[PDB]
Amino acid sequence: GSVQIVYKPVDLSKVTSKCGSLGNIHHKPGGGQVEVKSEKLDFKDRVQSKIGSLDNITHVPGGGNKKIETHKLTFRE
Amino acid sequence: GSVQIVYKPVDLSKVTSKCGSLGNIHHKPGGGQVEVKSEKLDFKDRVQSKIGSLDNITHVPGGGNKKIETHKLTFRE
Amino acid sequence: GSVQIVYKPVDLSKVTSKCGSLGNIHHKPGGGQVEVKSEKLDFKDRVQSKIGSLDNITHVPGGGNKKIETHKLTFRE
Amino acid sequence: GSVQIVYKPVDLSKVTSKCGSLGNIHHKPGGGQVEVKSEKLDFKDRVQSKIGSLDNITHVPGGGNKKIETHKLTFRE
Amino acid sequence: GSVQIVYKPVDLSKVTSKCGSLGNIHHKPGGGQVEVKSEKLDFKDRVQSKIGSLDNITHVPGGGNKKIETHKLTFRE
Amino acid sequence: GSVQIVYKPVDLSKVTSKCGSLGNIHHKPGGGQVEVKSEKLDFKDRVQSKIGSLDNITHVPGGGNKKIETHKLTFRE
Amino acid sequence: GSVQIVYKPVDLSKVTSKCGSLGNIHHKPGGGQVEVKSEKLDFKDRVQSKIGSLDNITHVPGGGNKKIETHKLTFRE
Amino acid sequence: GSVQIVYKPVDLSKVTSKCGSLGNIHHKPGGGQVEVKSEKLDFKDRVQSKIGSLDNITHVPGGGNKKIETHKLTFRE
Amino acid sequence: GSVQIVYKPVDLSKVTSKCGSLGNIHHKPGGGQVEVKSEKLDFKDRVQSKIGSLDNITHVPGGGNKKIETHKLTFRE
Amino acid sequence: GSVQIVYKPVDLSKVTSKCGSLGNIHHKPGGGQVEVKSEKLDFKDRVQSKIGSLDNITHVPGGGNKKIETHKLTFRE
Repeated sequence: GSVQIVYKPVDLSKVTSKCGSLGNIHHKPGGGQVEVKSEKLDFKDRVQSKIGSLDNITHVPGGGNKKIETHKLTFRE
Repeated sequence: GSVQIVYKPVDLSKVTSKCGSLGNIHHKPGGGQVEVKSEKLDFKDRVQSKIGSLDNITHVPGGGNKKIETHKLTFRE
Repeated sequence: GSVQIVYKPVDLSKVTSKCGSLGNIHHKPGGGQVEVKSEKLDFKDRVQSKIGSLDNITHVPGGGNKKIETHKLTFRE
Repeated sequence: GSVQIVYKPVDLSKVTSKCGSLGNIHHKPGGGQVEVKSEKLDFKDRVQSKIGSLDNITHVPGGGNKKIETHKLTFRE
Repeated sequence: GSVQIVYKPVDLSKVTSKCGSLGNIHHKPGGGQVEVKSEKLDFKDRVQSKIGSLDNITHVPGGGNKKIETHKLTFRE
Repeated sequence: GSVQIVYKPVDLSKVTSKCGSLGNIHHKPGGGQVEVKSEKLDFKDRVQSKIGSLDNITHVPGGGNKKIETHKLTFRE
Repeated sequence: GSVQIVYKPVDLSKVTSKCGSLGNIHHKPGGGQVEVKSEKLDFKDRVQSKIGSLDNITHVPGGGNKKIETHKLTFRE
Repeated sequence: GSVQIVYKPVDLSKVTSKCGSLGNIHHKPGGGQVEVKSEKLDFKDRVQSKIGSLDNITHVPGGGNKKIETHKLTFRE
Repeated sequence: GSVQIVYKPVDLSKVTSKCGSLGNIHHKPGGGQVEVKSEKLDFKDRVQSKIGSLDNITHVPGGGNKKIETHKLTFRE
Repeated sequence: GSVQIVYKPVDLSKVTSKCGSLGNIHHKPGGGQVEVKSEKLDFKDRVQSKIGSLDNITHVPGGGNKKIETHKLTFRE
C-alpha cells in the first residue's frame, strides 16, 4: 500500500495596527516590601522560578502585534 | 510500499504597525525592599531561576511586532 | 520500499513597522534595597540563575521587530 | 529501499523598520543597595549565574530588528 | 539501498532599518552599593559567572540589526 | 496698703522607669504615595505647616520620661 | 504702699531611667513617592514649613528623659 | 513706695539614665522619590523652610537626656 | 521710691548618663531621587531654607546630654 | 528714687557622660540623585540656604554633651 501526504497550508494573514498618536504615559510606583524565607530549594527539570521580586515594567510598543504559527507533521510506521 | 511526503506551506503574512507619534512616557519607581533567606539551593537541569530582585524596565519599541513560526516534520520507520 | 521527502516551505513574511517620532522618555528609578542570604549553591546543568539584583533597563528601539523561525526535519530508520 | 530527502526552504522575509526621529531619552537611576551572603558555590555545567548586581542599561538602537532562523536535519539509520 | 540528501536552503532576507535622526540621549546613573560575601567558589565547566557588579552601559547603535542563522546536518549510519 | 507675695513651691517628684530588656523591634513600612496640589500659600504668623509627607519614625528610648513644669507669677498694679 | 515679692521654688525632681539591654532594632522602610505642586509661597513670620518630604528616623537613645522647666515673673506698675 | 523683688529658685534636678548595653540597630531605607514644583517663593521673616527632602537619620545617643530651663524676670514701671 | 532687684538662682542639676557598651549600628540607605522646580526665590530676613536634599546622618554620641539654660532680666523705667 | 539691681546666678551643673565602649558603627549610603531647577535667587538678609545637596554625616563623639547658657540684663530709663 502506498501512502501520499500533501501538506500545503496557505497563509495571507495581516496582523496590523494603526495609531495616530501614543503618548502621555506615567508609571509611578510607590515602593513596597517583599520578604521571603526558605531553607531547601531543589529545582531539577525545566524550571522557570522567580522568588523575592519587586519589578516595574513600562512596556509601550508602537505595535506589539504578535503572530505565533506552529506546524507539526508526525508520520509513524 | 512507497511513502511520499510533500510539505509545502506558503506564508505571506504581514505583521506590521504604524504610529504617528510615540512619546511622553514617564516611568518613576519609588524604591522598595526585598529580603530573601535560603540555605540550600540545588538546581540541576535547565533552570531559569531569579532570586532577590528589584528591577525596573522601560521598554518602548517603535515596533515590537513578533512572529514565531515553528516547523516540525518527524518521520519514523 | 522507497521513501521520498520533499520539504519546501516558502516564506514571504514582512514584519515591519513605521514610527513618525519616538521621543520624550524619562526613566527615573528611586533606588531600593535587596538583601539575600544563602549557604549552599549547587548549580550543575544549563542553569541561568540571577541572585541579588537591582537593575534598571531603558530599552528604546526604533524597530524591535523580531522573527524567530525554526525548521526541524527528523528522519529515523 | 532508496531514501531521498529534498530540503529546500525558500525565505524572502524582510524584518525592517523606519523611524523619523528617535530622541530625548533620559535614564536617571537613583542608586540602591544590594547585600548578598553565601558560603558554598558549586557551579559545574553550563552555568550563567549573576550574583550581587546593580546594573543600569540604556539601549537605544535605531533598528534593533532581530531574525533568528535555525535549520536542523537529522538523518538516522 | 542508496541514500541521497539534498540540502539547498535559499535565503534572501533583508534585516534593515532607517533612522532620520538618533540623538539627545542622557544616561545619568546615581551610584549605588554592592556588598558580596562568599567563602568557597568552585566553577568547573563552561561557567560565565559575574559577582559583585555595578555596571552602566549606554549602547546606541545606529543600526543594531542582528541575524543569527544556524545550519545543522547530522548523518548517522 | 502693703502687698506681700510668697511663692514657695516645693517639688520632690521622681518620674523614673526600669526595664530589664528592650529589644526585637522591627519597623518595616511598605512605601506609599502622596500627591498634593496647591496654588497659593500665605503663612504669616507662627505657622508649623507640613505638606506632602511620607515619614517613618522608629523611636525607641530606654527611658522617655518627660517632665514639663511651668511657673507663672503675674503681678499687676 | 510697699510691695514685697518672694519667689523661691525648690526643685529636687529626678527624671531617671534604667535599661538592662536595648537592642535588636530593625528599621526597614520600603521607599515611596511624594509629588507636590505649588505656584506662590509667601511665608512672612516665624514659619516652620516642610514641603515635599520623605524622611526616615531611627532614634534610639539609651536615655531620652526630658525636663522642661520654665519660670516667668512679670511685675507691672 | 518701695518695691522689693527676691528671685531665688533652687534646682537640684538629676536627669540621668543607665543602659547596660545599646546595640544591634539596623536602619535600612529603600529609596524613594520626591518631586516638588513651585514658581514664586518669598520668605521674609524667621523662616525655617525645608523643600524637596529625602533624609535618613540614625540617632543613637548613649544618653540623650535633655534639660531646658528658662528664667524670665520682667520689671516694668 | 526705691527699687531693689535680687536675682539669685542656684543650679546644681546633673544631666548625666551611663552606657556599658554602645555598638553594632548599621545605617544602610538605598538611594532615592529628588526633583525640585522653582523660578523665583526671594529670602530677605533670618531664613534657614533647605531645598533639594538627600541626606544621611548617623549620629552616635556616647553622651548626647543637652542643657539649655536661658536667663533674662528686663528692667524698664 | 534709687534703683538697685543685684544679678547673682550660681551654677554648679555637671553635664557628664560615661561610656565603657563605643564601636562597630557602619554608615553605608547607597547613592541617590538630586535635581534642582531655579531661575532667580535673591537672598538679602541673614540667610542660611542650602540647595541641591547629597550629604552623608557619621558623627560619633565619645561625649557630645552640650551646655548653652545665655544671660541677658536689659536696663532702660
